[PDB]
Amino acid sequence: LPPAPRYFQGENTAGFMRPVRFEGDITNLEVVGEIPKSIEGTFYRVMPEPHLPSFIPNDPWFNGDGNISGFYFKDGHVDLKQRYVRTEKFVREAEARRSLLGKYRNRYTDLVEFKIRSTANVNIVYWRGQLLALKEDSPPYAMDPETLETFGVYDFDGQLPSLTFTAHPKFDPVTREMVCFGYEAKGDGTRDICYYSFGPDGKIAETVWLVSPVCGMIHDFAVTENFVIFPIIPLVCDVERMKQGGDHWQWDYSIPMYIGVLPRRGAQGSDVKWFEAPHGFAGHVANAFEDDKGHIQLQMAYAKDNVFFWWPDANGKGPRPGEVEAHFANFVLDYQSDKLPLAEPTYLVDDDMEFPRIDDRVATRKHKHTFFCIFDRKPGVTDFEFVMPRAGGGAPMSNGLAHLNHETGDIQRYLPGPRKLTGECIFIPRNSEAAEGDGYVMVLLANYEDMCSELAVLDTKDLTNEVALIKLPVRLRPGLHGNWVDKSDVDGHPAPL
Amino acid sequence: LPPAPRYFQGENTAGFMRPVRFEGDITNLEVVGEIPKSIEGTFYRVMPEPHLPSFIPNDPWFNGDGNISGFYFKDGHVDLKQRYVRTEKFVREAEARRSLLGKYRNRYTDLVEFKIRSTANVNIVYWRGQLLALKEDSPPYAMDPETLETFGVYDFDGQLPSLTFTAHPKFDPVTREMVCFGYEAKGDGTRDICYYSFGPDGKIAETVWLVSPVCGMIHDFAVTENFVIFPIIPLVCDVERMKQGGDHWQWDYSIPMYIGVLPRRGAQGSDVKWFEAPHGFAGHVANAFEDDKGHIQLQMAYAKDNVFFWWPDANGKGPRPGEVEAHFANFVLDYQSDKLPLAEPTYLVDDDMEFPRIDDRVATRKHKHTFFCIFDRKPGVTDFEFVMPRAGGGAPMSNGLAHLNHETGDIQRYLPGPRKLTGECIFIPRNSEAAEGDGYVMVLLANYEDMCSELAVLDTKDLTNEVALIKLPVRLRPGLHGNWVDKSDVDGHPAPL
Ligand SMILES: [Cl-]
Ligand SMILES: [Cl-]
Ligand SMILES: [Fe+2]
Ligand SMILES: [Fe+2]
Repeated sequence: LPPAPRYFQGENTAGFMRPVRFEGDITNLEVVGEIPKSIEGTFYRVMPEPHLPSFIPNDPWFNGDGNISGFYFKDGHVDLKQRYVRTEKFVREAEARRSLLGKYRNRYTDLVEFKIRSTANVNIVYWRGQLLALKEDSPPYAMDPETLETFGVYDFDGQLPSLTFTAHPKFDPVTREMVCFGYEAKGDGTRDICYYSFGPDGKIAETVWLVSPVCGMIHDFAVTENFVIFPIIPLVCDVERMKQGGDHWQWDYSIPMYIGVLPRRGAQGSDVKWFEAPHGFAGHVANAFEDDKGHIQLQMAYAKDNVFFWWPDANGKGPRPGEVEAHFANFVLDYQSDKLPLAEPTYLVDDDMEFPRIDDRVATRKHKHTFFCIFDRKPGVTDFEFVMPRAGGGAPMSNGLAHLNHETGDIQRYLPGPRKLTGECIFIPRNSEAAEGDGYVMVLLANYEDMCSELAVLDTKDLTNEVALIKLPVRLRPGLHGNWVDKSDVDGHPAPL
Repeated sequence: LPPAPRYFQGENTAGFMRPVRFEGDITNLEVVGEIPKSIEGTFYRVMPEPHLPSFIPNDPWFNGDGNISGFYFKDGHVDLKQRYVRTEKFVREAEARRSLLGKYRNRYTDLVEFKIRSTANVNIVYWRGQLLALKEDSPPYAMDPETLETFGVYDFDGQLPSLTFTAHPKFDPVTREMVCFGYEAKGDGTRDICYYSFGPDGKIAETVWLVSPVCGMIHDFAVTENFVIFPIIPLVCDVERMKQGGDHWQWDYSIPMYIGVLPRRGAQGSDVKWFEAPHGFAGHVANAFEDDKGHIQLQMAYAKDNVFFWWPDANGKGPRPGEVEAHFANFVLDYQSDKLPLAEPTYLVDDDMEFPRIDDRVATRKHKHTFFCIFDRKPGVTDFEFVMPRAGGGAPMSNGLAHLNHETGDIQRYLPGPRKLTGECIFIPRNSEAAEGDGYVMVLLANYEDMCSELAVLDTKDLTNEVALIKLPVRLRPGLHGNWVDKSDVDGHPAPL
């Protein structure tokens, strides 16, 4: 077999990116300032964190074993519980004490045959008393919200119709449905999209099979009262390339950014309309809604080039690190229109941004608040001379949060400081009676000065000021998505506005 | 109640001394070099590590909750398990989410009444299939060697005759007895010493009550074939001072360093002879043995002033930090002599030293190898300009290990580097046929450059060279004592030579 390294090497595991790989508990975290005593619930987040050194040199960040953090809040006290998802990969590599899974989404490079290749490392959501650890090439892994025990690969009582489950399901705050899909839904390189939903009782509702015009990456999607929307990243899969040891994904400069629109209820596959947006990168969806005219307003991060630059086109053509900016775009779609080409979107702010969150009490409906990561290159905001040598590589950089009020157009910016970077934030309603976007924001900080992580608590009344700074004595590696589960919500999801 | 701080403050919890307070697992630790594949067993060590900020300002290092590390070795792979001892203090403070136990060994400063005040933070030994977590003011806490679960306070099947159990019991490699004592054995300020032993079947053998000439600290003791030896540190307890909120311990410049000698088997309390060594500090015992003439050779660290300078005399007189050196002393004692005063000891090396270990296969018998911590002020050995600002306070410093061959007088020195310090080492016999002092030495390093801990593996053939350096991504706070439990030893202790 290819030799197993016994320590981490390369930029993707250097400095703040060095795996810690700890599982367990740190109770009664140190707090500077004061955590509001009324906050009760759990912040769950997932990070890719390789458990064993890869036999693949410069293995991408996206290929690391999913490690779940829970921050349990009550009466102004907070405890950390941390545990790896027991994926097939994790368990078999732990048994062998060496890496066995090969390149990102390329089973032809694996040293043994895997049934499930999930690292379960992208999102961690709450559904019917379980956590679901998500990776878009796989079904979810079900976990205990209290102990972070892994129950195992989850098939929704045998109802899961798809080999794949999106990392970005939407929770309808009115119907209490989980709205889902999977792409490559019949295996590697398939153009099959399976759109499916679960009612609050756990019974499957929608199941529609449709066909993508290309085998393109559909990372995120949008849900409105009457439509589901599938934006396709112009990364394209060729299985014959994979069989020769090549990348699952390859940029295609020659195709539009396709945006599929399907009726949400009772549709057949042929009802999808593949609208054609100007060529670009489909970032994360903030939210979508139908306006008075019945037009879909799709608000999402949008770049004009390949954000995933490490997967360039067939001729190795693509941007360099830190070159590509994504902007907060609004696309207008009319399902009734027979005109497939779409106009350039309007932009809601100027900031280089990503990781948009809304008040999920208005998810699938008109929202007027968005919280998002920003990356400001303006001199002094980040001390790059100090941070870059300590940062390692492979992960996106955010040096603040912004709150956009969509009605007033007012923007507040949180800057943690010149030697700190942020992850994706969560929003917490102040209480069950709170107005949209009124309450608390939490975000994990990388402190390059201490080489420690911190959890910031902000009040939406003034996003510039930390109400509390929770000081971890370890690093939590830069991660991906996370969610708030409020103690006052019996089903784990907030009540509609 | 006195207010509970919500973050650590003061020098004793700054820099490398900042509590981490993690419990759980890090498997498959990163290794530079190669762990010898034949090493099979577990290195257990204990550190004081406050679980909650103290309401006592500048609480000494010795007062922190005991946290147990196990390093489990097999086939050149190593896993860390880490867990706090569930002392009465730990459990009640965890339930309250605040500190309740007050000053070191002063129950009159506690915010609630404790039955047991142990932090179980000084030593961690193996006895008849359990770990015993030791603190000289208390009985042991019994723990599971595999899971580090705490069973609870241990009374040896109801046989424990003493309120107190030394942190330095001796294991007779021939008789397989655990030889023990406790001082202040009938409560705070009592001069009662209880000498007691357990046979390998767990049955109590010796129990002798004797009387100390002063209520002095007896931290360590020595055992030979026919004698047990009690060196008294001139720190003295006055319970009336403690009732007013004063220190348990106060230096007395006016007394000798008493060295009690008692027949090991069948003695009465009145058989003890209190020899009087020149005034000084009784450090850790390397080992004691009877020579041809039946004279006790007692080899131990010995200083001429108060090493525990934070507990000065009645007028606040004593040394400053880093002023007092301890030296590797040999005392000669003849139980038959009626002459109480003892000559100044001979010194085996010139190094400022402590934490002596021998090959425990010759414990209580003639030894010819000692491994010990050294602190070398020779310019360049430690980069003090870099280290001191990052070190915090309250813990002793060691910047190397030395191996003394007692026959040849040859000394090898291990220097981890100018920005690293060491803990107490362990010795591992190469195999059951190995000569005395032949095998492996392990020692935990504090790396002030990375602010991480490392576990060094040395071969006794050349102590100057690391065979392996195990790289922890977290800090293990400077700790106290530790022990090797070899897989090849059914009772957890090595076979006699
Ligand atoms: Cl599990
Ligand atoms: Cl326990
Ligand atoms: Fe995502
Ligand atoms: Fe000791």
